[PDB]
Amino acid sequence: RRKPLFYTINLIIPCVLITSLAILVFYLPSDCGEK
Repeated sequence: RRKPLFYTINLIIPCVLITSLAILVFYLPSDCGEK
């Protein structure tokens, strides 16, 4: 492991961004309790 806060940059940024966008669309954390 490298220095604290974020280890090896094995495409972690794009992975996190894609995951975030997916969950955002997939889960849809909208301020409404219809789901």
